[PDB]
Amino acid sequence: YVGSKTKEGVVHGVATVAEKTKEQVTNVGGAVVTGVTAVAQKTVEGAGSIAAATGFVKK
Amino acid sequence: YVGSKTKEGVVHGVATVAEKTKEQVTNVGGAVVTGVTAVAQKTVEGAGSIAAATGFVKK
Amino acid sequence: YVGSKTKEGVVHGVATVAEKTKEQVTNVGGAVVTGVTAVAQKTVEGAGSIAAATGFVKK
Amino acid sequence: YVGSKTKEGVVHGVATVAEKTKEQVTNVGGAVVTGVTAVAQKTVEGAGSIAAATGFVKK
Amino acid sequence: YVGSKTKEGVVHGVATVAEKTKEQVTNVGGAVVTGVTAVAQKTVEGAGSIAAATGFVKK
Amino acid sequence: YVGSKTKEGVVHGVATVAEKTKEQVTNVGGAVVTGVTAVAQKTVEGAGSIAAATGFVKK
Amino acid sequence: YVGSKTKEGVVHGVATVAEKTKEQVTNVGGAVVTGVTAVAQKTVEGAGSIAAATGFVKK
Amino acid sequence: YVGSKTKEGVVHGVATVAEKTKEQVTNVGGAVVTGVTAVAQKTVEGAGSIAAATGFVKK
Amino acid sequence: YVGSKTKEGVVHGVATVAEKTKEQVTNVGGAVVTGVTAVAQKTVEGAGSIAAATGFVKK
Amino acid sequence: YVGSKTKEGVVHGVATVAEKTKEQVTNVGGAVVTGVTAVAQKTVEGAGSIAAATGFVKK
Repeated sequence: YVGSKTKEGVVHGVATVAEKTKEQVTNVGGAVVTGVTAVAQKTVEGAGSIAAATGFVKK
Repeated sequence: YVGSKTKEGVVHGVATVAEKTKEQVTNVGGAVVTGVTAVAQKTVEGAGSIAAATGFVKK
Repeated sequence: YVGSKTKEGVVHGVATVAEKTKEQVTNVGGAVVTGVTAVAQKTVEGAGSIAAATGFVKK
Repeated sequence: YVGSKTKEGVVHGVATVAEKTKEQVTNVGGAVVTGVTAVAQKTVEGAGSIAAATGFVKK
Repeated sequence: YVGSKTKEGVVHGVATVAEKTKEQVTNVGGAVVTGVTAVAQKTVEGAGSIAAATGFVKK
Repeated sequence: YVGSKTKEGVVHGVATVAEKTKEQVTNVGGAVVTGVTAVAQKTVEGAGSIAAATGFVKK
Repeated sequence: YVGSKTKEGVVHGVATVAEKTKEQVTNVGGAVVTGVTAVAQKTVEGAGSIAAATGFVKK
Repeated sequence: YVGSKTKEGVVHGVATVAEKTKEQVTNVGGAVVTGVTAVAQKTVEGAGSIAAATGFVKK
Repeated sequence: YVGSKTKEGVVHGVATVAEKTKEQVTNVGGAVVTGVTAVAQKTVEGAGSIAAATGFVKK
Repeated sequence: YVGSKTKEGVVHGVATVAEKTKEQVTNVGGAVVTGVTAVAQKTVEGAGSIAAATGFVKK
């Protein structure tokens, strides 16, 4: 017998509740990111980014 | 016998509830990202990005 | 016997409820992304992006 | 015996409920994306993008 | 017998509740990131970043 | 103006998911009740009972 | 103006997920009740009972 | 203006997750009640009982 | 202006997670009650009881 | 202006997590009650009891 269970980058038992949650954003140049719940990813090469915000990259 | 279970980049047991949740965004140049729940991905090459916001890339 | 179960980039047990959830967006140049629930993807080459917002790329 | 189950980029058990959910968008140049629920894809080459918004690419 | 369970970059038993939680952001150039709950990822090469904010990278 | 909204005995926003849920019952005299999800009733006189089990009423 | 909202015996925002949940019952005289999720009722006279189990009422 | 909101016997924002939860009951005379989640009721006269178990009432 | 909000016997913001929770009951005469989560009721006359267990009432 | 908020017998912000919690009961006459989480009730007359266990009331 051989058994090799293996999980990587996983999110499984999640329960969320929200009520009467007002929210307001006002962007005037640049970036905004809000409310990123229960995500998972796996990337082998390249950059792996979750909810990343940059302002204007000017050159 | 051989058994090799393997999961990568997974989101499975998820339950969410929201009620009377007002929300308001006002973009005037740039970027906004909001409300990204329960996502998963797997990318082998290239950049893997989830809910990423940049302002104007000017050159 | 050999058995090799393998899942990658999966989202399966998901239940969501929302009620009386007002929402308002006002874009005046740039980009907005909102409400991206329960998605999954797998990309082998190239960039893999989920709910990504850039303002005007000007050159 | 050999059995090789394999799923990639899958979304299967999903149940969503929404009620009296008003929503309003006002684009005046640029892009808006809203409400992208329960999607899955697999792309082998090329970029794979789900709910991506750019403003005017001007050159 | 051999069994090699192995999990890396995992978030599984999570329950969150929020109520009457007002929030307000006002970006005027630069970047804002807010509300990043219960995420996990695994990246083998490249930089792995979760909820990272830079202002305008100017050159 | 008069407005009198009134609800009694109501169940409305409900989403359930179940998978690979084996179940087995073996009654040999008496009663069994199982799996009673999302029900509502209103009774003005008489007894109101939901998922009630008695063994043999012998006299 | 008059407005009299009134709810009694209500269950509305509910989301449940269950997976690989084996279950087994073995009654040999008497009663069993199992799995009674998200129910509501209103009874004005008479007894109101939800998921009540008695063994044999013998006389 | 008059407004009289009034709720009695209510259960509304509920999210539950369960996985690989084995369960086994063995009644041999008497009563068993198990798993009574998220219920609400309102009874004006008569006894109001939720998940009540008696053995054999013998006389 | 008059406003009289009033709630009685209410359970609203609830999130529960359980995993690999084995359970076993063995009744041989008498009563068992188990697992009564997130319930609410209101009774005006009569006895109000939640998850009450008596053995055999013999006379 | 008059405002008279009033809550009685309420349980609202609750989040519970349990994992690999084995449990075993063995009743051989009498009563057992176990696991009564997050309940609320209001009773005006009559006795109000939550998770009460008596053995055989014999006369």
